[PDB]
Amino acid sequence: PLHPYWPQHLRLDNFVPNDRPTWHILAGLFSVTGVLVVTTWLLSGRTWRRLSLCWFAVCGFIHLVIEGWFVLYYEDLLGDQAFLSQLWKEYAKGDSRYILGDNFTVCMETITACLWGPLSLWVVIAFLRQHPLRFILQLVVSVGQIYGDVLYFLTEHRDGFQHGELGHPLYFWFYFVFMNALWLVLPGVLVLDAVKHLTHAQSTLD
Amino acid sequence: PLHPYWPQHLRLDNFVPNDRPTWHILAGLFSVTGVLVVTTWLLSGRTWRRLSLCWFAVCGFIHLVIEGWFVLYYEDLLGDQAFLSQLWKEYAKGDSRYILGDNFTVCMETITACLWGPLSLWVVIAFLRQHPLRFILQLVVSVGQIYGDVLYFLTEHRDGFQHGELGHPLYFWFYFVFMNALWLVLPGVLVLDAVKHLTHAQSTLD
Ligand SMILES: CCN(CC)CCO[C@H]1CC[C@@]2(C)C(=CC[C@@H]3[C@@H]2CC[C@]2(C)C(=O)CC[C@@H]32)C1
Ligand SMILES: CCN(CC)CCO[C@H]1CC[C@@]2(C)C(=CC[C@@H]3[C@@H]2CC[C@]2(C)C(=O)CC[C@@H]32)C1
Repeated sequence: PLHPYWPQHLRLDNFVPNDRPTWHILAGLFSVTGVLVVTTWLLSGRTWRRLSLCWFAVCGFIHLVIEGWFVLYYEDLLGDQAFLSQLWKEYAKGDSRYILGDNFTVCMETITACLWGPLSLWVVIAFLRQHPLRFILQLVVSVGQIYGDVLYFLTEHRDGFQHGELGHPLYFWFYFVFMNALWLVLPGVLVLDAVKHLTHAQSTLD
Repeated sequence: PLHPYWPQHLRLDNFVPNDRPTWHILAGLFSVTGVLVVTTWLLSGRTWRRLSLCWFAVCGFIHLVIEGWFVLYYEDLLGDQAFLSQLWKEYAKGDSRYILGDNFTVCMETITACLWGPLSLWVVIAFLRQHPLRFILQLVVSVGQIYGDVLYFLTEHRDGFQHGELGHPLYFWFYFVFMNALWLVLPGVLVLDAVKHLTHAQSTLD
């Protein structure tokens, strides 16, 4: 095959295999995410909700930098761009169609980068002073994430999983199903959390 | 041309124009919506927030009946079905591609039928103080509606408004821009409402 993307009849000109190996991307992401998690842990310290703050920092980073990189630089598809573009080519080696610049993928991603990145960072920043809007922002960001991800799954399901090889453990099960299921489940828990707290605050008013 | 739908290269066999004229559909929906608004006003009696309740009842009605009708019967869309199917063909004469059964559109519509419809009825029920959840549900539903509508507009914009004639007063400006813009403007205002109240309720933390 000329390319690993599973709709193998795709004739992808301007396609260049990336010079940096995947372990480069893994090391870079692990290090940067560790730095963010540690720094946010310290800022929160100076119990679980501090972990949620670290989660929101990671989310803001992913939405703003990575997904923003996708929204800005499709369809470039040349590994001469940073390990962000190399990362996107690897994930597109996974199930989803991040090479074609699909209308929905670009639109959904632009919304999450422009809004949920900034709003997640606002969740963590304004959470450090226990501000009334905090549970509202946590709920809004988690609803937007759950909604975008549900549309993501629904669209690729009705498309018959055309994009990306089916059943594959790494590319389909870990990349497509698991991580996205994280953005389904974890903000779901956060939704339940924020709802319980906002309900308690609302019940007091009499 | 054999059909009025504007991607004029569309070769739509199995297309049958419905025998009922557009005034049939417009009168039917206008009357049923009047019935709903009046009955909901009476139920609220038994100021502005009562109008918001009537709005949410109308929203639940549209999401459940009309958009679920589309979600179930977006495949055949032959006017030999009730004035709902002809209603969808009439709207599809406008910009959007509700005849092709676009992969993205149905998915989005499914969500609004399955979630924002029932949740709107829960909003109107819970507003008579049956639960603190009334404002939370209002915020969740309005955020979801705004997200669906923004994705709708963005997706049709990147497509260059291919679907549906540009500039057309009735089909583009009234159907596509104006009506949908309601689900842009009104729930946005409603979000502000809940925020003002929810922030004040969260202000209770002392
Ligand atoms: C969050 C938005 N959702 C839809 C809502 C789209 C998915 O966003 C992806 C963003 C990149 C990233 C983290 C993904 C999982 C596996 C990672 C991949 C980055 C590159 C990695 C590190 C490798 O070299 C092997 C494992 C790969 C998730
Ligand atoms: C919020 C969801 N958004 C997508 C994000 C889709 C909006 O749902 C559509 C539901 C049918 C309806 C109301 C539409 C505009 C013009 C209406 C049309 C129905 C038939 C009408 C009444 C006529 O006979 C003349 C005016 C026509 C809006």
